Amino acid sequence: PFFPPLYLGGPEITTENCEREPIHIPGSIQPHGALLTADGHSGEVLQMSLNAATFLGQEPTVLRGQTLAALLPEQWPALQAALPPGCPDALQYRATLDWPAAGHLSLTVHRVGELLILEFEPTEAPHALRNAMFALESAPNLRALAEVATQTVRELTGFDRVMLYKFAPDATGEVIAEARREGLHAFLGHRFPASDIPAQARALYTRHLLRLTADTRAAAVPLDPVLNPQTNAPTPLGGAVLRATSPMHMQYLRNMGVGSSLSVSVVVGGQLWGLIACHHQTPYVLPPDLRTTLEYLGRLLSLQVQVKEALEH
Amino acid sequence: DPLPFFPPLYLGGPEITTENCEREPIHIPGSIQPHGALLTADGHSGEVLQMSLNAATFLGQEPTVLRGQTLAALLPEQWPALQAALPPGCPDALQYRATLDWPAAGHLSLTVHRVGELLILEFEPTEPHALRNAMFALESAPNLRALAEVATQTVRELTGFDRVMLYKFAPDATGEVIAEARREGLHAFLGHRFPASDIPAQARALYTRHLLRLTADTRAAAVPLDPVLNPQTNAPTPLGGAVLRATSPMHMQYLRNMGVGSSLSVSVVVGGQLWGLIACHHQTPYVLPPDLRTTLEYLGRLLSLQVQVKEALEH
Ligand SMILES: *C/C=C1/C(=C/c2[nH]c(/C=C3[NH+]=C(/C=C4\NC(=O)C(C=C)=C4C)C(C)=C\3CCC(=O)O)c(CCC(=O)O)c2C)NC(=O)[C@H]1C
Ligand SMILES: *C/C=C1/C(=C/c2[nH]c(/C=C3[NH+]=C(/C=C4\NC(=O)C(C=C)=C4C)C(C)=C\3CCC(=O)O)c(CCC(=O)O)c2C)NC(=O)[C@H]1C
Repeated sequence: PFFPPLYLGGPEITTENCEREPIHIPGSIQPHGALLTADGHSGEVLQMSLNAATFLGQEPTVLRGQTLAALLPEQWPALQAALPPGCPDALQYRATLDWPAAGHLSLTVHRVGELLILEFEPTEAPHALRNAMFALESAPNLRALAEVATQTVRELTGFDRVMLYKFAPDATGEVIAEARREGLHAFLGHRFPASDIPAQARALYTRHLLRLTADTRAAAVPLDPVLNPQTNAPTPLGGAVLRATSPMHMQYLRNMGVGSSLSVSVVVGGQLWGLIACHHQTPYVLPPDLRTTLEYLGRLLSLQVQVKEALEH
Repeated sequence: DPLPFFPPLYLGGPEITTENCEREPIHIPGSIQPHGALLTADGHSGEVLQMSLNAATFLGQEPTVLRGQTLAALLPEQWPALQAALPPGCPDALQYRATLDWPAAGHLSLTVHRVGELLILEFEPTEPHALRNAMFALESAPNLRALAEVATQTVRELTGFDRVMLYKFAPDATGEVIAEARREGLHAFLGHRFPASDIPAQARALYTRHLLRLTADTRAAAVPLDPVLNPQTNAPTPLGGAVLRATSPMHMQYLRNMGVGSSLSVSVVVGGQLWGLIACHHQTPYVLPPDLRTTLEYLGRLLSLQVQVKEALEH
């Protein structure tokens, strides 16, 4: 099972109880964006991130009463249709708001039971994706496919180090390709134990396919209230990209000298086959539209991995 | 009975009838559709060899000036990028795309691929979260039918086509419409089946390799390449990879009988075989710009993956 989270007086995590940390319910978010939760029917804002005032430019209490209908007039009917009751928590709807306080915000929404989870992040506003897609497809074998994928992602993102990390049958890991800035250690061909990505994280990653930590030294921002009013229980934030990262993981990134990190799932036959893995030596918020490109690439790689593995077997 | 290609018409090949269908050489028509222009160039020197007859009017230069310059001089910013992206020996399926600002012609989309020692250059005029939203909706579709319906409706919304269908292949190459989204007033084709000679065998071979093809005007006359044969080989120029390549006169007559002015389609390739087609009809001529066509290419790949996934959930 899982331990209770800290804020419900659960035990603090060690290297003895890795598999029992409730990574999906930390009740907080990374501070480069803002999150609201809201009732599926009324559009009533139930929780907000204590930083919401910044991004939204709204007097704190104003929000926690108001309705999405009021708050987002053009958007609220779209949400209603895009995310019908009973849909999966994996389904997401996005829009760009030209919002008074902040030039442009990206809005990402999904639904968990009766709750809508809304994420706001700064945003903005060519052929590299089309060119990459054809390059992946003409790679003659799995090895070359791995090389093209990591190089392509590095070129699109500027990440110092981009790896393709593959999963063995006992969840043991291997770096099979890597493109990196001059003057980093080379991790190509190294293997890592099966606890370095624990059992509960490998399930979330079969389902939600992108996650990132934009700054491995930044403090999480609590949800207020922390518990969902509807349930008097923790909000599942597993589908949220601004979800706060486990403190056990941020400690590991700093021991490596990493300031920013991102990864995309490669899912084949309903199982987690590998990850496109990205390091950055300093903090780095990749904007939503560039993340989308890596989400597409994740699907394309999932297709090509199967194609390529079939022409060996 | 499978039979090897006839020589094309311009090399004295016989004209094509319901009797000799499977033997037309569709990949070497020696002409293109008139809404874009095409050049061929030597893959090492960049010497310009062939051009479509309409090239002067897209590129704003006399044919003889064009032919007198290398791509290094014509495309100084793109020539080195081309050479890196399309190395000798690469497959004919690999494409490189760029946008050019051309003086006379506005923004042109440039699409390049390599066939042996020949570079093929296609030029066409070019012009929010709909794709991302569609990707997630496709993945959340509960079964094959719902996937097919979401896919057809999405493509129709993105493109404005009169009719968008998911065409599915049977083992005998007979086909069937398993879903469609159509303009009000059109007669449904949902659930109709059609014989195996409605897409002959040399065309199914080609659609496993090149994944998107189109006819913007089913009454427009093709534009010849000049000269018609590749001067490197004194042989036909393979335009299998070229989306601007002219369409077989056989197939353009069928569309006119159907009252279609414009057609487009994307392959769904599963396990190395042609699983089906995302097919779009329009009653009048209709050019879909290159960047919108890219969205359909991406959806073709997504749908190939999701079809595998939905079918595996089915035994
Ligand atoms: C006792 C618990 C420990 C633990 C927990 C933990 N780890 C993750 C996630 C990841 N761990 C990864 C491991 C590696 N990263 C690398 O760069 C390399 C090799 C060069 C390895 C072997 C990776 C890649 C992830 C993915 C996450 C990401 O994209 O940033 C979590 C999950 C956190 C979450 O927010 O869901 C947890 C709880 N890691 C340990 O090493 C032990 C001590
Ligand atoms: C003896 C020659 C014939 C012939 C030739 C032919 N057909 C194609 C390609 C296609 N034919 C299609 C047939 C259909 N169109 C529809 O709308 C429906 C049903 C709703 C069917 C069954 C289709 C879909 C294609 C693919 C391309 C497209 O969608 O437009 C070719 C290939 C052309 C080329 O690659 O240049 C050829 C030569 N078809 C016949 O029926 C006989 C008379």
